[PDB]
Amino acid sequence: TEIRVHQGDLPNLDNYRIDAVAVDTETLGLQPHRDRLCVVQLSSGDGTADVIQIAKGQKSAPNLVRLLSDRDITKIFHFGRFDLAILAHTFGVMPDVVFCTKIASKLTRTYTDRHGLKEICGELLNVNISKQQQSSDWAAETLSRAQIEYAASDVLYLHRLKDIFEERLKREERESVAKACFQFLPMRANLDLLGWSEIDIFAHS
Amino acid sequence: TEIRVHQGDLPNLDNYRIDAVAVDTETLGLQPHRDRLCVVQLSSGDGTADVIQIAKGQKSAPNLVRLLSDRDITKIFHFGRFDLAILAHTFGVMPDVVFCTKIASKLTRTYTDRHGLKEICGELLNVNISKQQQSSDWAAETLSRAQIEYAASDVLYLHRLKDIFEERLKREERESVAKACFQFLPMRANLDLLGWSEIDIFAHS
Amino acid sequence: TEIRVHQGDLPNLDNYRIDAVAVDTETLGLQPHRDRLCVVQLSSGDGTADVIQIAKGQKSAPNLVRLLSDRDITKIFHFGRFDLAILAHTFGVMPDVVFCTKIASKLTRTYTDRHGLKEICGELLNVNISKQQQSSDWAAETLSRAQIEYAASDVLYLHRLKDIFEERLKREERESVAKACFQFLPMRANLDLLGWSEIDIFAHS
Amino acid sequence: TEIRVHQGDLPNLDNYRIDAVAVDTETLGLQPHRDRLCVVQLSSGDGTADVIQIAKGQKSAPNLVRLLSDRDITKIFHFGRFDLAILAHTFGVMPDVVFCTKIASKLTRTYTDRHGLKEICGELLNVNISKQQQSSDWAAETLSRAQIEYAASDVLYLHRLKDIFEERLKREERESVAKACFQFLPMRANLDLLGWSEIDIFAHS
Amino acid sequence: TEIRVHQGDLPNLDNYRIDAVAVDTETLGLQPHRDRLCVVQLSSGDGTADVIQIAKGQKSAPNLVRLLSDRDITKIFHFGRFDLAILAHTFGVMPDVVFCTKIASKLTRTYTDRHGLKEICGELLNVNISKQQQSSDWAAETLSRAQIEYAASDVLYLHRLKDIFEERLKREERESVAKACFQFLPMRANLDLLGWSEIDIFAHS
Amino acid sequence: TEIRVHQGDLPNLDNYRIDAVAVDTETLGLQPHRDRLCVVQLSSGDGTADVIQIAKGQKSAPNLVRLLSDRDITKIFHFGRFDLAILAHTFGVMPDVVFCTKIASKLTRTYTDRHGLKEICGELLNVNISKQQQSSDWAAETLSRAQIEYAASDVLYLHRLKDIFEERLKREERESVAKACFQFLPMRANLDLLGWSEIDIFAHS
Amino acid sequence: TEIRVHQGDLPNLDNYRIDAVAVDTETLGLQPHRDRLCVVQLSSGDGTADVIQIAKGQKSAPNLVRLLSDRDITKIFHFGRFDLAILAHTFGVMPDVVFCTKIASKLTRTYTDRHGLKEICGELLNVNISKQQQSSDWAAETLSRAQIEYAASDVLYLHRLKDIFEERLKREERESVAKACFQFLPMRANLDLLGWSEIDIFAHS
Amino acid sequence: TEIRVHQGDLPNLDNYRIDAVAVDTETLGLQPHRDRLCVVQLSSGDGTADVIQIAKGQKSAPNLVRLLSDRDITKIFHFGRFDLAILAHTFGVMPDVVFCTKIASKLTRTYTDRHGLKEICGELLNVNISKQQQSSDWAAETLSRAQIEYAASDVLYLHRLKDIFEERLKREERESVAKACFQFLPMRANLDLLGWSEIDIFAHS
Repeated sequence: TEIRVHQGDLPNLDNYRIDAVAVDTETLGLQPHRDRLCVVQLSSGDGTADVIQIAKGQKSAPNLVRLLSDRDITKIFHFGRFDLAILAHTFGVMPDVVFCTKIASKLTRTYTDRHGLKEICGELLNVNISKQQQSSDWAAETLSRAQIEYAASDVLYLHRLKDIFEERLKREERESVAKACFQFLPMRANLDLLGWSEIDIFAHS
Repeated sequence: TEIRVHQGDLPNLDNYRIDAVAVDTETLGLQPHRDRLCVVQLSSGDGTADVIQIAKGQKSAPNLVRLLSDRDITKIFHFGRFDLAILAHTFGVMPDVVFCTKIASKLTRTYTDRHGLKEICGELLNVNISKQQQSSDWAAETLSRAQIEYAASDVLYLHRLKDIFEERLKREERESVAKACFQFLPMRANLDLLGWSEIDIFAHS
Repeated sequence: TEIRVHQGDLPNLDNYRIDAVAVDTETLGLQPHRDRLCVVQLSSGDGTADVIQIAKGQKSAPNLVRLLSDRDITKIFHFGRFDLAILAHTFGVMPDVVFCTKIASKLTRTYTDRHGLKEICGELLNVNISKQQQSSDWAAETLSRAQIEYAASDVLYLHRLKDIFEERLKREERESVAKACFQFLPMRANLDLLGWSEIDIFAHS
Repeated sequence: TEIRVHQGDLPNLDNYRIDAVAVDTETLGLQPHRDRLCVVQLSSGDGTADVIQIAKGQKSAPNLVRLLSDRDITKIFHFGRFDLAILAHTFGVMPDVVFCTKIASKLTRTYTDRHGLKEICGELLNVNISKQQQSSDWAAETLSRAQIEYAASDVLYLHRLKDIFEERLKREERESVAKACFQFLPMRANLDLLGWSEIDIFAHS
Repeated sequence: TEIRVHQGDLPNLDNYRIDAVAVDTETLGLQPHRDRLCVVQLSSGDGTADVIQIAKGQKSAPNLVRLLSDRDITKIFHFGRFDLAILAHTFGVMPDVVFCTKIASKLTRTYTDRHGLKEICGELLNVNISKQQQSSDWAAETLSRAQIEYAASDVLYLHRLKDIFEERLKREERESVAKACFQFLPMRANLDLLGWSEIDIFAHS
Repeated sequence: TEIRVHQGDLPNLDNYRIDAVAVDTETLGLQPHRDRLCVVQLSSGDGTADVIQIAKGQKSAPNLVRLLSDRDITKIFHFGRFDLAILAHTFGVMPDVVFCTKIASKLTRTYTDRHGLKEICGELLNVNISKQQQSSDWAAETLSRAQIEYAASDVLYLHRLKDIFEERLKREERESVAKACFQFLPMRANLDLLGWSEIDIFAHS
Repeated sequence: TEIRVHQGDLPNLDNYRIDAVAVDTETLGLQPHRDRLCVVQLSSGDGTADVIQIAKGQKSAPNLVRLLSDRDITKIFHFGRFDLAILAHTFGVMPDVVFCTKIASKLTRTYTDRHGLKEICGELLNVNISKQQQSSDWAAETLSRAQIEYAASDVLYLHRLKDIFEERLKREERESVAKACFQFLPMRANLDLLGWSEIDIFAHS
Repeated sequence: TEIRVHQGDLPNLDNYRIDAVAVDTETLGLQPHRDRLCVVQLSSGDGTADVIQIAKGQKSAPNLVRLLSDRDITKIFHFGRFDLAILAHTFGVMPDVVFCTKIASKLTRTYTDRHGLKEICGELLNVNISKQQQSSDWAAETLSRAQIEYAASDVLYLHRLKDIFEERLKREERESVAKACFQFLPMRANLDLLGWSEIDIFAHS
């Protein structure tokens, strides 16, 4: 698999004149106010991925942010609630046309309680993603080959999953439910940034 | 307080040519598939309320449902997640222009964890609502005077609360957050009806 | 209220030529193998009750047991699961025609989670039963007047509750459900005696 | 093992002129109101099984339902509480002559807390059933061979288990307990359908 | 009530030529290695009590310790597990002839789960002990009158309770059980001092 | 009690040429990044208090901050962990000479688990502080008299408590422990601001 | 390993003229009132064991009970709390000279929380006992060879463990603690039989 | 790896004229008042370690304690909270210049919740430490070779970890936070010895 690694930003958008882009991030942790964005991964849905190393304190990534802002391109995430939050916190732009494979899984794979990406990829595509056990320093100046391949594996399959989940949503007649959930997801991420990250805002208590 | 009690439906909408109506319901319990709708309460925001007794098996209430469907009239609820669900389950129409005082409380009264209607009314209006201790059979053919007065007390103050909460949302710059939450709330209620009532669809686990 | 106190057994069944008898017990505790039966209370549903003091080691009560065995007389309990167990353990006869006001409450009073006798009597009859706070030695040779009146208060109202609950079960169309639950209740009590008292035999886990 | 796969219904009952039939189901999930019935499995207790694919929205299966309604044929389930519920919800007929291997296990295998079918089959028959790890889409138009073999494995052994459990129940003198539990089990399933699925109706709290 | 307050020790044992003495302590807290003994209370079972203030660092109290060591005198405690530990830690002598009203309560008052001294005194003697709400500095050089009266109230009734509990233990045939528990109690307290205070040494896990 | 209310800052430090000042704050909630500082209260330890209303977005309070920065003046807090965090977040200055009455209580009042200010004031001074039940909008442009008196009551007694706690710490020989805890407390508050507010940094897990 | 299997009782005590005998039991479960004794295992501490099959309803085993009653022979158990209870319930004789390897482990192996027999044997003797995974019907008329070998493995090592634990108890100066615990253990088992099996009789709550 | 084993103390400090020494301990358990110190391990950071066996009741180790007291030498621990406590309890000297790799991990490895030494060594150095499964008697007169090698493995890598953690702390600008935590750590250990081992002294509750 060809994986192109960049520092700071894409050189151009020549590879991303497409209707949907798979997006994932890596960070120093789960708390956007403390743990900085370190890597952004992109895929056109083909056998190739782009891995963009983000520098400490970097405030701008014009080509990437241009992609994130383009309303004609659906951004595909797995658990986009986090990625949307960290992207908006880092670059100041909240994507508003999104698809999340975890929400889709929760709306269609009702026969299981395991909705992680590994199980979804195994069941839906019979593709085995091997997830590294040890954790690592994603802020390292030079990423290892194993890190680069792991980071790319998280975006290589989101297009195929989106196609299958759209088929399942049509079959079970939940398309409008999913559309409304995806439409609200950016606001849920913003609520996380504003300080309600531990609160289900719709719960009775 | 004048409380007009009706069977089945409003006689007409002469008292409800207004921009916002306060709405509440009473039922036989928390599970819409098992526990039928028994009472609907309405208020124009003046010192009067309408209390509509709903018959067992009643499928239609044309004047009430006409009010619920009118997109030019905001329906004010406290914890509308439930009322929207039971109304849609009973009459087949989901309101789509709503305001919920509990979400507004969670977005503005950040200095407390008590968001029930009694505490909100006490703090914001210095009005003491006394909530009956014993529970009762809301399906009784004839409601008692105490029941009627209790049922009316749940709608008499929602307009004043909405005004105050709108002031607080403007002050703390959370108007667009609240608008998005209210816009999603009917879908959250529909999700409850479809079988996800115990699931936070946006949670990681 | 006339309360007749007896030692060991009823003198005869002259007061119990009726279709249903209210029954309750008092013991030294919740574990029938350790905590002996001390008092049995009976009512014809009129303003009078019979309170029968049971001696330590007593194995027989022929008139009482004759009443308990009579299939033409429904025995009314509140939470009969316990009373049936202790009666069968003490006298060797398991009643098989029973009505339980707690099961009926759980099948009809779906708008509350409080199913104790005090709350039921308060809501359904507006009768205030005052339940003694201190506990006492029901094995005392001579019961106090306060003890006798408290013991009688537990049977004085079960007939009126049964009538109301039967009305509610008919209204909500749950008569056959209740009948099947009451038909199984003696076996549930026997299961308690055999060693499954802490196990829901129908649960998945 | 010969496994015959059918769409909608058995062609006839020529293979089921027997005293007991093993029954299992597969669905889209644990909630009968949301998750439709997808597969029904049957066995005569011989080395063969029938696997019936049920179509979306299918309301009738006359030969299967005729079998389910025949009071002279005992239906053997493992955890029939669920299967009875989904069968009654889908086809409108509640079987009333049943045997459940999980209740029997809880009444006889008192030396363990593991009552799943795999452990029971391993202990009682020394037969290793391998249970697929990944979950799958039982609503797929064409089931895979692995799915068909897995589905059949759930009914192939219930007759042998019933014979052994009947021996154990006789040995430990619990036959009447089991008979009463099996007699009540269809009502427990109906209670699940009516809205008490999360409630132990016999518990004190 | 006459309460004699002493510093360090009894002047003599003229008032304690008796078969049983009621004993209680007060300390700076629940951890004997950190929280020093501040007060010791004694009663002959008559209407009078002795309250002995213990100085910081005091290692000896010859008359008191002589009383504690006398095998012909039963020491009555309520929850002696603690008092025995703190007494042995402070003065180096573990009493070995003891009676504990809490163990006796747990062995006889099987109809309740509330075994504190206030509830026991209320039920068994109809005597109301009022327990101060605020806590206080028992190490103060001069105890207040309210403190002295509260401290005395903890020993004034233990003789009457012991008499009643002995009657109950005889009635329910648990005398040898209680005797063995009381015989082991000093070792349980020693185990607490040695480092097993949070461990039930007889539990499976 | 004279309570002087100011907007933004003290006019001068003429009343605060002293060795120790009692400090408390009020905010819109428990999360400094979301919930702004609304009120600061100060006391010289005399019968008077200063209540300073802080404006939204206010970044500077030179006289107050001069007081907070003066190393010759001990700042007395109750649960200073929070107040230090919100003060440093709002004005950018972390006090480094502090005394906390809650840590002192935990180090000396070892005979209780209730360390709130109300219980401490009740026990140590026999002064009854009445804490308002309803919560309120501390960001209101004009505070009510009840709010002002409540806010002042939180600082009026900290000097007397500090004197008593210093006596207790000397008596129990814990002065160096307390000094080290107070010396570390500002870093604990900074850790809260940096993102470890839910983590005990010294715990094993 | 020679394992002699008997029905009902030892033929004689020719092999048990010794100072200590290792004892274990097997039953149908953890509840002595429901789950009958099925097997008793004995060892002289040599490489041989005796396995005695106990018949249903058997009330007497004179040679075995003679051994159990002999005060000159210490009975070694692992978790004797259970075995003592089931032996006394079945044959009516409570041994009163016992040693328990689990209590000894809890008193000496303070560096671990795993006190099961497998871990103890592994650590102290470097002997690997393999514990069967599947459970089985110990009431079977004929035990399998695997069952017999497993049952014997539970007694073959208790003598060696007792020797090591006695060395450890002497080294850490806990001999009198252990002696008192072992002296109380039969009463703890009796308390289990009387109805306090779920209660720590010495706990504060 | 050369591991030198000593009884009681180092012969001299010829190998420890260095700026930092890695320190670890082994004991009989987690409670310093009950469980004695058995082994002390030291390393200069080279490929060699010193393992010092401590005798029961040993009160002095002049060369070791001289090393522990030398303010010019940083003592490196992993979870020094425990080691500092046991060292101070045993020899009476509390080190006051320390570095803890667990606190450093919690301050830098924010992308994981696993902070044990094995995971840290695996991630940061790609060195596999194999941790024995069975526990053992560290008080044995003669330690086994496996024990000696295991004990040495706990100190061989702390220097390399300290270097990496110092790099990470500089990179993420947390040096002053770590310095303050390390400065407070000896007082936290002393608090453990004084009786607050189960209390987070800085928590609100």
